[PDB]
Amino acid sequence: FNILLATDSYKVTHYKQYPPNTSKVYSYFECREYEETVFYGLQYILNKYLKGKVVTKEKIQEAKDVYKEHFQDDVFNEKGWNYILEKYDGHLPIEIKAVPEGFVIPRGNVLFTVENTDPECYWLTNWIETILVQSWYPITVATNSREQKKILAKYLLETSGNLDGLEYKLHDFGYRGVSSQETAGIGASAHLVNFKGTDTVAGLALIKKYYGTKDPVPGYSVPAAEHSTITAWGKDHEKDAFEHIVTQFSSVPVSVVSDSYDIYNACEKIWGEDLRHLIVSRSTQAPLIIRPDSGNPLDTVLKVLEILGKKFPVTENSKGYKLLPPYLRVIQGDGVDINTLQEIVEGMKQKMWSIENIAFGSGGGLLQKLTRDLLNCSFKCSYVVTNGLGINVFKDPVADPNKRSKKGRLSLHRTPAGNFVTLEEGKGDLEEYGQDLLHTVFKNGKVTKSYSFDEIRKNAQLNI
Amino acid sequence: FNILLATDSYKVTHYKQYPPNTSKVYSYFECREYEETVFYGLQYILNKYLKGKVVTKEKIQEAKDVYKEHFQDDVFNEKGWNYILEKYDGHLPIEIKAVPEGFVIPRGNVLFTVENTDPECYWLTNWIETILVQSWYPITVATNSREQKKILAKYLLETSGNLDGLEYKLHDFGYRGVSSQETAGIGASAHLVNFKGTDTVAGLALIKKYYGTKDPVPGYSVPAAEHSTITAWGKDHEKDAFEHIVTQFSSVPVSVVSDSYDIYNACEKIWGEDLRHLIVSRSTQAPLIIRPDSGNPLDTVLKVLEILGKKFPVTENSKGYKLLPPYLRVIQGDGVDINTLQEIVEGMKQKMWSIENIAFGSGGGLLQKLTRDLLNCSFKCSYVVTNGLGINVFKDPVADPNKRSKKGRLSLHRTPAGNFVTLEEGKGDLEEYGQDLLHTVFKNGKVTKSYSFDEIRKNAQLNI
Ligand SMILES: NC(=O)c1ccc[n+]([C@@H]2O[C@H](COP(=O)(O)O)[C@@H](O)[C@H]2O)c1
Ligand SMILES: NC(=O)c1ccc[n+]([C@@H]2O[C@H](COP(=O)(O)O)[C@@H](O)[C@H]2O)c1
Ligand SMILES: [Mg+2]
Ligand SMILES: [Mg+2]
Ligand SMILES: [Mg+2]
Ligand SMILES: [Mg+2]
Repeated sequence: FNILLATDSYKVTHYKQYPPNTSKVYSYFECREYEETVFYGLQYILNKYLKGKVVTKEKIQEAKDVYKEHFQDDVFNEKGWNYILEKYDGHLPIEIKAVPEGFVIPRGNVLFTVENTDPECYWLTNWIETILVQSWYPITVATNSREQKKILAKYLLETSGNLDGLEYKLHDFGYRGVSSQETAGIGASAHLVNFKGTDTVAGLALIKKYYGTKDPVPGYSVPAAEHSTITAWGKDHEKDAFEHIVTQFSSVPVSVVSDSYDIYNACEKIWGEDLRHLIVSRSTQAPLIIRPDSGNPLDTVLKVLEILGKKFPVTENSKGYKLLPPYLRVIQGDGVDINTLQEIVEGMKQKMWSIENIAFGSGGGLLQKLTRDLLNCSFKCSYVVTNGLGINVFKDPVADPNKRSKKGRLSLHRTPAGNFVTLEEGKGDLEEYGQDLLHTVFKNGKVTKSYSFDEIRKNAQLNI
Repeated sequence: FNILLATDSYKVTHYKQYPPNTSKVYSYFECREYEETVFYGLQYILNKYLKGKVVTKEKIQEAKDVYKEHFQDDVFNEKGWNYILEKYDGHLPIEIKAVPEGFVIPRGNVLFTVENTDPECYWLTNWIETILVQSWYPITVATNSREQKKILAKYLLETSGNLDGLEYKLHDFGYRGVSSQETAGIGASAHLVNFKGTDTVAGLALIKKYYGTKDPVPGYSVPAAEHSTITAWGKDHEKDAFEHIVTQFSSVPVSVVSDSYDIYNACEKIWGEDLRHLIVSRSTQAPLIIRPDSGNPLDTVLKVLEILGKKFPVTENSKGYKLLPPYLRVIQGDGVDINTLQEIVEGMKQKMWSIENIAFGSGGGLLQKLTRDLLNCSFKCSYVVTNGLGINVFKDPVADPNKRSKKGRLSLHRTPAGNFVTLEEGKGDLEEYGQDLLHTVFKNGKVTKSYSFDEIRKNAQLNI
């Protein structure tokens, strides 16, 4: 990895475009005006990509050669990069201040700021915009996961009186559905800020290496069938498959995909009659989890629950809602996103089924079907020093007031009523609003403040 | 990287679920029934992740210890992985057959197949489903990019009578807007199958390392301003910024973002009047490229063109369409995806503006706002041998005939009319349709067939 090759190409040409005599460029990141965002993921980027000696004579030469062919022109700032190497031993003269990881902040507030600490490196603040803006992804995954957690909590609470097992109600199925192995790790780690169930193994080592937990691992799974392990038995032998599987995993929870041929037959006749004896004998800590995986997500869930409630003994919990026996549960892992998640729990509630009965798995909806536009993430320059004089800068496009950016040096504060405000134009210095919530997390190639994954989870907790 | 930790958790448990005495699992990938897909990107995965000694004693121990905590149980197949290490020196006993990279194949056809080459490793076929399914991403980027090239080619040909410069009409702006560095390189490389203009530098090294080109680099950029390089001058010095930048890059093309405050004033008064003398003196190989970046993408493009047409000498080309002078172009880089690209070129044509006048930049629309469900990409087991007996397997969910999978051993063939057909149930062996178009690309830890990026580009060419 070479940071000289990890920017948008045009930024290679920007040192020539700033006003002469500019000694400082100061920039900030926000989720421009999903009302609140979980701040998460900068720490990964700082450590993996930005810290320590990131410039070598070899990396300078490699970039020079690449850019000469890429632009068909010599535009690369070899002098500026050589300055960083000889003067700072390849360490970035940059200071980054950020809200603590896991913090839950309203839209349209400063989340982190970036500035150069040596006047020669004015061009470098925005060099690393590209790398840092990629923080949109763990923010957005963490925020969207936590929004699905609110929906789950609300409905579990209304239908059961408590939130037991909430952290296992939405399982990460997204490893195959994301764009790369690196994306898998990051996105899976962001989901684990809110939940504990994952099949995206990649998230585990990222957390262990960049954040840390007191528990041996941040995420857990259970044995579960796929269509290959059912269909391999042959079309007439679905029952044999089911029997073999629940018997292999008789004393842990086991999820068994039941829609290979006919989900409704599988529930009513195979589980419901032929194999019933192997189900009712199961432990409360070791249920069968029936998994549909096709059909209209809501209709399928409701029809599966209706079948199961006629074949197995159903109770009525203290809230008035129906509850399958403890050795029997359902997971809906097809077509699940924040919208369909809401539709299903509401549809369940209308039909008087407790949310205790159901869990969700989500792949693409959880980790891939998300863009930087969803929270309007944006990195902009708000302050420059030119000829020793600070000026407050910003954009304000005539046809889109929504792309207006903030002016000057910025700070984040608690308001008197306990909310948040971003102060502009250096007005945080007047100190009428308490301490800046932004902390220096990076300075001159060193990570200066770190959060464990346990503090992040605490910070991102629901109101509850 | 540890391949033993690069699968969906549940697959760690599958070796215990297949029928006893299973010696072969055979699986295939298709884009289930955008009617044609560009097959691209498997070779990256084969080289980066799958080839060579991928199993060590230390990787087996890492995974053993993680899985023990992750499942709270010993499910992990330590013996199976040890078998591979001892018997094959950690080389995977797997054969992958694939259509050539760059090939354009209709939906619902076999693209690659995976099978184990040692009966002991029957479980390994679907172990690596998760890693291989990630091929959806480069396939989908290359396909969607090529679909945009088709729209661009149509309207450029219609408005100008040729396709000159088509390969530079859609530029990759997506580095910051993807979910990771690895994704940026993969996606940017997929776009470069069709086009040559890119700001996502990560794409280049990926192509060089994994595919190779005749040319020193597979993609190119030009100098370009961003908002910080205009706004740093101060609201009242937008003209000074513009003058400095076009004069710094007076002999190469230069893109200048012009909507910091008022795109229409910038075009009509700053470029059109105050600085017009610095523009009309520019060379054909060094245009000024005006970049709007806000507003309704079509309305903004049409009004910018109308403004410039009144300030600059417009000609009418041989097809009857209006053409700005050759020192002056426009690039629309905000809000661009396949739908808005179509709307702008059609709206342009409607108002009699040649598509010569315009180029596009696209970030999230190009590399991020894409999922595995756009081409319905799916990896499934179709054939198994159990007790020396081969059986044709498949799923066929009752409530979704779209999820029906193919049966048995598969081959891809040319029809008598030169179309494509996927033969099922081993019927390729009858030889009524010529020879299988898949080639073994991986066998027993070695890449056995490879394509250069130049061959890929030729394969992926448009008809026209
Ligand atoms: N443990 C599991 O049951 C498990 C894990 C990973 C993926 N899956 C599969 O992934 C699919 C969901 O993918 P998307 O949400 O990306 O469409 C489900 O259809 C499911 O079959 C299942
Ligand atoms: N050379 C360039 O002008 C250039 C390069 C990379 C990104 N960008 C910016 O990225 C934005 C596009 O982002 P999305 O397409 O992902 O929304 C544009 O608004 C543009 O300002 C521009
Ligand atoms: Mg599935
Ligand atoms: Mg699917
Ligand atoms: Mg922009
Ligand atoms: Mg934008």
